[PDB]
Order: sequence, then C-alpha cells, then structure tokens
Amino acid sequence: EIRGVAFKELFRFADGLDYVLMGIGSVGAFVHGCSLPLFLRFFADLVNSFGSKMMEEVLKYALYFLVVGAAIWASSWAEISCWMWSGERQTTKMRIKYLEAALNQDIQFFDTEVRTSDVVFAINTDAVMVQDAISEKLGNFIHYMATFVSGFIVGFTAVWQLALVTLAVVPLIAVIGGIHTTTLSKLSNKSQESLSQAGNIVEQTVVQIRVVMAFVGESRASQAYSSALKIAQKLGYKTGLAKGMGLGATYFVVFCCYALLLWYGGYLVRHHLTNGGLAIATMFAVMIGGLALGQSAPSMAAFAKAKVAAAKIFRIIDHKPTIERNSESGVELDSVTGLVELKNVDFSYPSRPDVKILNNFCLSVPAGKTIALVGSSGSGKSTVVSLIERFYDPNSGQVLLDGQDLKTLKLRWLRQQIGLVSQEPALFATSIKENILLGRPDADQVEIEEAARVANAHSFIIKLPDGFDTQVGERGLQLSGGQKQRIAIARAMLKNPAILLLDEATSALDSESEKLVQEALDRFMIGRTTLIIAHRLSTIRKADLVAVLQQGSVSDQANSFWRLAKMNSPEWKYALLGSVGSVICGSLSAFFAYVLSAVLSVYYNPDHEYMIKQIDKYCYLLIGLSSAALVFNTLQHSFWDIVGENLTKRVREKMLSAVLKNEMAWFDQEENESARIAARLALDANNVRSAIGDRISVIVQNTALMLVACTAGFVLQWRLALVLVAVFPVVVAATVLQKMFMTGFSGDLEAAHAKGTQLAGEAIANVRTVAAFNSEAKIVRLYTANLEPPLKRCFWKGQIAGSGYGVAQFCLYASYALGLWYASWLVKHGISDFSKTIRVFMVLMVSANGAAETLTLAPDFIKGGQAMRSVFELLDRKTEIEPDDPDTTPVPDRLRGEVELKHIDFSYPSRPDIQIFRDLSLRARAGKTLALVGPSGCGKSSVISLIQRFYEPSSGRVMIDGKDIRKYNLKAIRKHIAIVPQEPCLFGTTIYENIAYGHECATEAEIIQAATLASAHKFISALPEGYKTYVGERGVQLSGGQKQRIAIARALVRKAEIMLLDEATSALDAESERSVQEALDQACSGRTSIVVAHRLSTIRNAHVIAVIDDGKVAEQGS
Ligand SMILES: Nc1ncnc2c1ncn2[C@@H]1O[C@H](COP(=O)(O)OP(=O)(O)NP(=O)(O)O)[C@@H](O)[C@H]1O
Ligand SMILES: Nc1ncnc2c1ncn2[C@@H]1O[C@H](COP(=O)(O)OP(=O)(O)NP(=O)(O)O)[C@@H](O)[C@H]1O
Ligand SMILES: [Mg+2]
Ligand SMILES: [Mg+2]
Repeated sequence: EIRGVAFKELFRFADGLDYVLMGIGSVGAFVHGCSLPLFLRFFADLVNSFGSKMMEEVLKYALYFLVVGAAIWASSWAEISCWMWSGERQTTKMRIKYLEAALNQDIQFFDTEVRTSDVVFAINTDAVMVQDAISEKLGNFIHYMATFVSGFIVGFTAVWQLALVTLAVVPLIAVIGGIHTTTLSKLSNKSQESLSQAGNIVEQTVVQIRVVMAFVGESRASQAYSSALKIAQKLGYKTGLAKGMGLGATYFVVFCCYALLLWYGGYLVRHHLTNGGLAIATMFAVMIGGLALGQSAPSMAAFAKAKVAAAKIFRIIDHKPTIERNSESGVELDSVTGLVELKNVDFSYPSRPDVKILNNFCLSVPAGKTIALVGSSGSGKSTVVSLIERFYDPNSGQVLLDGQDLKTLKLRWLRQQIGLVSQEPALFATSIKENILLGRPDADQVEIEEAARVANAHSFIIKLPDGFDTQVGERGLQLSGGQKQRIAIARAMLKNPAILLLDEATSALDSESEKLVQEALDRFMIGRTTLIIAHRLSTIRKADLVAVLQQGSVSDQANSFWRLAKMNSPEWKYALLGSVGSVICGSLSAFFAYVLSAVLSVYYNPDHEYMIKQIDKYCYLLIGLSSAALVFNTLQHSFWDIVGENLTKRVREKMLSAVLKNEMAWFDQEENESARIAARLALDANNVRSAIGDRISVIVQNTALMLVACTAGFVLQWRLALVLVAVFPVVVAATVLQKMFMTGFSGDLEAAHAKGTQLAGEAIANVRTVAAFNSEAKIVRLYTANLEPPLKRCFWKGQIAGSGYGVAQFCLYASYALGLWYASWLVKHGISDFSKTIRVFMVLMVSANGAAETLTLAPDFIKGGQAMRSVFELLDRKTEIEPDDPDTTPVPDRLRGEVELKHIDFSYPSRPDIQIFRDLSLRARAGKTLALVGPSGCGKSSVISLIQRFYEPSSGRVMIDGKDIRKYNLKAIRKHIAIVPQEPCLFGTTIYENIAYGHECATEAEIIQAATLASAHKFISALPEGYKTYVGERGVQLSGGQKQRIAIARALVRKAEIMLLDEATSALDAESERSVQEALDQACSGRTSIVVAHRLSTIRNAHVIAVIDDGKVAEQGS
C-alpha cells in the first residue's frame, strides 16, 4: 500500500481565482455555522426587551430579522456555489496536468506500469473523488466545525463550567475519526484498485468488440467483470460496517456527554452557581454542536478516499521521464545530412530484460542512400526503428546522427526531422484530414491534397461523400486495410523529413496500388535517407544497400426508482432492516430532545431530593438511549451500505450486458466508443453509489425524525401554528430535492468531457504515434478545449444549487424565528404555558436541523438524476441484431459449410450514401476453399463482416448450409465459424489465454497443438515465461509476425467447420509464410475457406477464384 498525500497537497492546483473563491466560501460557511447559536443567544437576550412601545419593538425586530435572514441566505448560497466552482476548476486543472505529465513519459513507462484503462480511470473516478473532497463537502465541513465552535463559545458565555466539561468530548471524537479514516482509506484504496481492474476489463472488451462477438466472448467478459466487482462489493461491505461503527461510537459519546452535562447542571443548580436559563442556553448550544459533529461525517469520509486517489494521481504527475529530453540545452544540429549509425548497440527490452534482441549491432545508413532491412520475424528490424526514434535508449551501445549522440540533443527536433510509417498504422478518431494534418499542423489545404495525391490516397478520399472531412474510425476500423495505411503514409510524407523510416509501409495493398505507392516513394526519396523494412523483393530491388539482420547483428418514480426497485428486489430484506434502523435512530434524536427538555423543567423545583431523583432517572434513560443509538446507527449504516453495494454491482452487470448485446451499427458511433463507454459506465455506477446509495439512509432517517416530530405534535396537542412550523421543513426539503433531481434528470453536457476522456484514451493507446509526431501539446490543447464546457456547466449547476440551499435555509430560519416570536408572545400573555412550549421548540429545533441536513444533499441528487437517466437510457435501448433468439432453427452439430451470398445489397450504417454491394452473388462450395481478390476498397473484409451478421444487408440473402442465417441462432452459428482479423491485435493477457480465447475449454495439449500448427511454438517456448508472457495492451510487446501467428493459432484452436480466414499471411517472412500456408492447407482440408489474398501466388489451389469488381458479381470461374 502507498501512503496518501497530505490534505494541503490537495490544493496545489489552486490559483488566484480559486483562492478568492475558497476564501469567500470559507467566510460564508463560518457565518452560516455561527448563525444558529448566536441567533439562539440573541433570542435569549431579546426575551427581556420583548417583555418590555410595542410597535417600535416589532418594527426593529422585523428589520433585524430581515438583516439576519439576508446574511444567512448569502452565506448558505456562497458556501455551496463558491466551493463547487472552485473544486471544479481545480479538478479540471489537475486532470489537464495529469494528462500532460502522462503524455511526456517514456515509452518504456507505458508497457510497464500504466495502461489506457488506468489513465481513463484516473481521469474519471479518482478525479471525481478529489473533486468531491475539494467541492462543497469541504464547505459543509467548515460550516459544521463553525457551528460547533460557536456553540462552545455561546455555552462558555452562558455557563463556563458546562462548556469546559463539554470540551472534553473532542479527544474521543478525534480518536474515532482517526481510526475510521485510516480503515476507510485502506479499504477505499483496495476497492479503487479492484474497480480499476474491472474498468480495464470493460475497456479491453469494448476495444476488441468484433473479436469478442466473433468468438462468442460476451459471457466470459461478463463473468470476469462480475468476478472483479465481487472484491469491490466485499470491500464496500467492510466500509459500510466501519462507517456504522464510527457513527454509532460518535453518537454514543455525544449522548453520554449530554447526560454528563445534564447531571453537572443539576449539581450546579443544587448550589447557587447558575440559574435555569443559563443551563437552558448551554444545553441548546451543546445539542447543536453535537448534531453538527454527527452530521460532519460524510466530509471526513470523502477526505481520506480522495487523499488516496490524489496520491495515486500525484504519483504519475510527479514522475519524471528517464529519457530526459534535453529541451533546455540540446545540440540542435542545423543542417542534417542523413548519416545515421548504430554503433555496437546492445539492447534488451525493459519488459523482458533477459532476452537480448540486439548484441553488438552496427548499421550505418548513409547521407542519402536507402537501406533495405531484410531479416527474420522477431529479430531487430522494428526494434532498430524504435532506437532511431529514441523510443528506447540503447542499453550498452551508441546511436549517432551525423556523429552526434542522440542522448546529447533534444528529441523534439529529432522526431520533427524523422518521418515514420510504423508497422501498424495507428489512426485516430478524428477525420482523415486531421490524421494527415498530424504530420504538419500548420499546413495549407493544397499541401494536404498534394500529400494525399503522392501517397495514392486522393482517389479513394474524393470518392467519399464527405471528402477529407470524413470522420470515421476509432482504430481506423471504418476504413479498409489499405486506406488507413495510405493515410498513414500521407501523414508521414506531409512532414517532409530528412530521415524516413518505413517499417513495412506497403504491407497490405493491392498490386497496382503497391506499385504506385512504391514508385511515388522512390521519386520522393531522392534527396533524403531512408530505412525500409520490407520482405518483398520489389522494394529490395530499388533499394541502394541491403542489410541482413540475424541474431541481433548484421550478416421520477414511474420511470427511475420503481424500475430500480423491481430490478433490485432481492435486497428488500437488508434494506428493510437498515430502513428500520434509520427510522429508529431518527426517533431517538427527537425523543432525546424531549427528554432533555423535560429535565429543563425539573431544575426549578425547590425540592432537592425529588429533583436529584428525577435527574438520575433521566440520566439512566439518556444512557440507555445512547447505547440504542450506537447499536442502531451501526445496524442501519452497515445494511444500507450492503444494499448500495448490491445495487451498484447489479447495475454494472446489467449495463455491461446491455452494451455487449448491441450490434455493430451501435459500436460504429462517436458516442459509443470504448473509452467513452467505459467512462459512462464507471461514472454512472459511481454516481448511483455515492450520490444515492450513501444518501438513502440519511434521507429516511431525517424523514422519520420529522414525521415523529409531527406525530408528537398531534399526540401532545400542540397549537396549529406549531405543527405548521414543524411540517414546513418537510415540504421545503421535498420540493427542493425534487427540483434538484428533476434538474439532474433533464439535460446534460457530459459528452464534452466524454470527448476529452476519449481523446486521452486514444493518446495513451497510441503513445508511440503521438511521441513520433510531437503532438503531445496538441492533445493537451484539445483536451483543455473539451474540458471548458463541462467547467461552465458545472459553474451553472453550482450556482443553482447554492441558490436553492440558501433559499431553503432562509425559509427554515424565518419559520423558526416567527415561531419563537409567537411562542414568547403566548408565554408573556399567559394564553399558553411555558414548559410545554419549551419541549415543543426543542423538538422543533431538532427537526429543523434534520431538515437542513436533508437539504444539504442537493448536488448529490442532481448527479443521481444524471446517472439514473444515463443508465436507463442505456438499458432501454434494444439491439437491431439479437445475439441469441431463443426461437430459431437448431444448428446441426456437424455443419456442412455451405456459405453463400445471394443478391446482397449492402451499405454501411455510417456513411450510408456509398453502396458497397450492388447485387452481389458469391458462392462457396461445401468444404472447398474460396479466394476473394480485388482492389483495396472492393469490400473483401465486408464479406467477412456480412458472414458473421455484423451488419445486415439491405436487400440481400446470406445463406448457411441452404438455410438463412437470420433464422439460425447467432451465438450458436458463430461457434462453427473461425476468423482471423485483418489487423490481428491481441488482448492484454498472456499468449496462453489469447490462444485459449478461440475455444471455450481446450485444456493444454490442444493449445500447444494449435501453436505448433501455426508455427508459433518455437518463439513462444523461446520466451522466458513461455505461454504465460504478458503481451502488452494490444499485443504491443510482440512483433507483427508473432501477433498474427498467435491469432492464427487461436483461429485454429477454435476448430470450426467454416474457417473464413483472410490475408493472414502478411507481416510474415517468405519461409514463415510458406510454413503457415502449408500447415493451414493441411488443417483446413475438407473444410470450406473464404480466405482473401492480396498476393496471387498464395492462392495456387484455391479452387474457385472470385473477383469483386464494381461491387458486383465479377468473374468467378477462375
Ligand atoms: N515492448 C516490447 N516488450 C518486449 N518485447 C518486445 C517489445 N517490442 C518488441 N518486442 C520483442 O522484440 C522482438 C524482436 O523485435 P521486433 O522489432 O518485434 O522484430 P521484427 O523483426 O521487427 N518482427 P516482424 O516485424 O514481425 O518481422 C520480438 O520477439 C518481440 O516480442
Ligand atoms: N464501419 C464502417 N463504416 C463505414 N465504411 C466502412 C466501415 N468498414 C468498412 N468500410 C468501408 O468498406 C469499404 C471496403 O473495406 P473492406 O471491407 O475492408 O474491404 P477490403 O477489400 O477487405 N479492404 P483491403 O483489406 O484494404 O483490401 C471501404 O470503403 C471502407 O471504408
Ligand atoms: Mg516489424
Ligand atoms: Mg480488409
């Protein structure tokens, strides 16, 4: 465990405006806290002048009443509004600083101790925790502490002995608070770690959603999510028990102190030290102070959790990169020529330090000559590029640029002078114009068009209906395989480099397109040096020099609450128990007041023996009620917290199931992206937990207190005015809370922050891409621009919450003061008695304090309405393609494999103007392989997407074994289909689990057999941990050939009747490609295949050869 930061450390992001907002909020909280005890003492001093003509007194007291009401209104408004706005400002600044600190970390930091889900969780949940600490909760804590201090001061003014003996309660409260905060901080640390793991599971599931549904992995993902959430719910159970114990102990100590105060006051009255009224005022003040201490628990609860979260964030924020770019003092060579050398480079990756990738590696790329880096799969090559880009510093060697060590000069102008086309083109979620513009932000439109033209990208871009502004793709999945690669080539070529690195730039392209791109590059590489990694002889022939790499060298209720209750029925037992506890607790509060007020009339009896006996009896009653309050506070808090934990866990499971049940058209939307979906789920769960589950107990307790106050008013026959004043707080609280909830339940602008979260997710998922193009500052600027609208919306919400709290406080104070005036007027005139009114008004004060505690929950209700609307909008949505229709034609156990497409007319939901298929009739024979060929955008992968019902054809019929796939069970039919994705990314797990993802249960021997049949066993066994090696966030800690061989092994261990396959032989050496192709041909004999090929030599015995020309039925015979 890591120790949390100091409380002061929470305020390192405050500026002058934040300081003045915090000061105004603190002044308002202090004045609001002192308003009540000074008001009571002022009435005590006002009684005499009220008894003592009348019109002048009434007018003066009315104007003083108006002044005090205005002061209370302003103070209670500021205490909420200023604190909310200041907390939001500091939280936004801290999020921006966290993103900026994370973005300029080393590359080795992102495959070691941070993931994309980790940063998303830090931006969302930990930041909300820190905000809740520095938001209006701090203002409430200051208000309660001011109330306690004011009560002690006025008690000291009235009776100094009683105030002094009251002052002995603070050490016990301090000890209880310290113990409770320590336990809560540790439990919250563990719970937050578990929740981060669960969020990682969710994000990884959504990112690879096509692979997840293709291999029927929704159930496994849901089970893993539930298993992760079980730990969090157990820690929540423990947290609720700890909170119950703390609140019970605090109430027990406060009530025992009350009884001791009562007995000591009786002793003082026995002598001639103090009279009745002074003890009355002191009892009132001490009661208010104890109630304030009781209500100040949620602030202390949030403080420790947010201290832990802020420690977690500040660990990343204060972390300094080990590369240590020499931005202040670098060489900054002026006229770079192009001579780049690797001299005696000994390099081993930080993730696997034992494996030495390069030993004594020497390679001199000349000033203006091209080097073709031929070599084996998983042997240098892409690592060498990572050395030139300064992704990793060489461990025991040197990298030189024009005879200058790269570590002695800043890497900013390096990456500005290097144009990189990586193995996997990492495209962002913006438009393709912004993706191309990443190379040079300050470029004209004509320059962008020229860069696209030379990179052979203009033809397919101008054909798009939206042109260059086409905003498609999260990982580029809304473009074809070659389109995103050509866009990456255009992006790299726009930034005119002196050194150009092409790590398999051609890779997956059509023959004509590949020739055009390579010729344009050749006429583009005349004056600049280039390092090219390519396993195709076409580029090698044109290359100037060739280097062979071997062995690392060179050779409302109706729609929100009742639906939750129906969903969460099998907890109404626990809730009921907790409910009664809360109710009981509230009763004691009222009851306690009554008892104390009764003692207030015993003090005046001259009979000392009878008075002493009454004092003793009431002291025993108070001790019994104190013990009961202890027990029932513990019970109510523990059970309400277990109810909240069950609520949140069931909500999370239901939301994840709803997300995973949807179709591709849903996932191909800007709102329904992986980082945004994960952030939505996490924020919704956190809001329905903290703002609803943690407030139901206090809501029902205060409601019960107010109702029992009204019931005692009816039983004891109070006047109609008194019961009206008692009822008024209930109506005010109900109206205010309903208004805040409806404000929350109607409208939002969280999508502005959701865009920032998604931008951070893309930036962290593509740290190599953002680093190579020096786009960290651009990402930070876009993040700040996205975060401003949430800042202003939260400003407005804080304004309305402060106004509501202020008006409610003013109404309560006005009602109480008018009641006080009426009661004193009744007593003076003798129309009513005295002791009865005293009990009436003590109970009234307790009820009003409970109502204020209820009113304190406005922002929580607003965010609870937000969360409820979000979760129910997610749940209500119904999918277009149901993953499993119960009433379907059964799938035969031995599927023949007669997959066909008849008159298929298909248009993607996104960009629906383009008609991908116009009357496409493709047929695959039973058990025979079929090859799909054509241009890049002809739709070869669209056929694969149509086979698995990712999207439905508009007017086409896709047929399986002579039966429509629509009338089959989608989950059942998907178990007989095995695919390999076009760009085979892996999950954030081991090789063993990645391969085992293909089949439900496949023990160990089957996994080994699949690995051998994919010719992947050799390198996996050569790894230090074998099949248990962690492969990275998306398989980043592996080469392309190894990743694709692992994907092939997974598709093989699926052992399906219809292996769709694809161009899975790319990114593989000629020998490796031949071995994999021979093994696949041997394994797939007798089973139908729909393999697509870009190199026609691979499909030598593919039987039927089908071309896709004009998106229609082209030649199919051969
Ligand atoms: N971040 C990383 N952590 C650990 N190992 C890594 C990492 N990145 C790459 N490797 C390993 O580096 C080894 C060789 O370097 P690499 O650059 O992947 O080779 P390559 O020859 O370019 N592969 P390929 O493109 O498929 O032909 C592979 O076995 C990888 O598993
Ligand atoms: N989700 C999507 N939304 C919109 N268009 C899409 C989407 N997915 C694919 N496309 C388009 O579908 C067309 C064909 O792409 P694809 O189905 O990958 O064909 P392909 O022939 O397999 N490509 P390639 O591997 O490069 O040869 C392209 O114009 C894509 O931009
Ligand atoms: Mg490579
Ligand atoms: Mg494709």
